[PDB]
Amino acid sequence: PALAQVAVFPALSGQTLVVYSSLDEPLATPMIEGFQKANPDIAVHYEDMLTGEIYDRIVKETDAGKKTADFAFSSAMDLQVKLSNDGYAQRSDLAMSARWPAWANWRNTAYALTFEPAVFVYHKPSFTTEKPPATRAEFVDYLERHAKEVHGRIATYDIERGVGFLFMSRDQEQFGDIWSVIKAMGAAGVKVYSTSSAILERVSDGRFVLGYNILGSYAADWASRHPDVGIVLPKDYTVVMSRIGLVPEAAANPELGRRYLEFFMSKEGQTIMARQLQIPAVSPEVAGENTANTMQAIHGAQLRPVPVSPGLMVYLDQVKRSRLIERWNEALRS
Ligand SMILES: [Mg+2]
Repeated sequence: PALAQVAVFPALSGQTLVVYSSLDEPLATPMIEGFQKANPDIAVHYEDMLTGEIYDRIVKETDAGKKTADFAFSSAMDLQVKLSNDGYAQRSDLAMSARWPAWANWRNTAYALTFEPAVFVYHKPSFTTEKPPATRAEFVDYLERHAKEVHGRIATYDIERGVGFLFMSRDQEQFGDIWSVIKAMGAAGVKVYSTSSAILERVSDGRFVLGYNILGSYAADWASRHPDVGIVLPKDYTVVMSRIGLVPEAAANPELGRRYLEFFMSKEGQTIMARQLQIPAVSPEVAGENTANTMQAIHGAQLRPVPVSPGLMVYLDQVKRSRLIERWNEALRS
């Protein structure tokens, strides 16, 4: 089945915006509240769903001649650019469009809105006589040196079930020998999940000792409430994604969709992300440590972000996508 956690926010004043988003609802709530305070006559129908489902649903609904979401917001950058390339989005010519960083804008249609790293997470109580691995080489070595302790107690994204796939496809482009890492994880009996939150809950209470390619923003959110979750930005390289927002062609209320997009692009909206949600901002109007500018300044070539402006060519086609997934299953089982 196709799943969604739906949350409906009535107009503050006493028109409903429909959002399909992969941003976990509790972290989304401050953005929703900010939008609603700015727009007291707008109800918000927020559907929290997997990135692959955002894609599938928009394609299915649009193809069916039906209406679809007014705003699609997804960490599966490739699937968002594909929708936009195949005619499932519509152009949004807005206030901040021309000044939006060029890398973060495909044809005033798909906009990259955040700057979020894929990180290691660890159970702090489990790393008391040795510090956790900080590179992929160290990760593999740790797994080997602690074969029995780690076995079935590490986790990563099930790339078959979209941000996981993105991160793997980027790992393959940096790291020639990513497959040694995948193989090592399979020998350690790696468990795979569709969400960072599932992995974070299990690392938090020590069921798992390590997670790989976890969303750093979510990890920082967890760690702020659960002191036993530690985070390592990998020192060999750190893949960075950006959540992409667009207004579907078949939006019932494209105007409300564009309003929400404008809010997400605004100084106010981007400051809520940076300052409240531990999601680093892309807006050239926002200063501070939780920004793409400062992160690039501090970390440099360690960071491996993904550009939007070249379009679909940056990303793997459907058949190569399928091939990479069967290779990944092949490595985890070898
Ligand atoms: Mg999510």
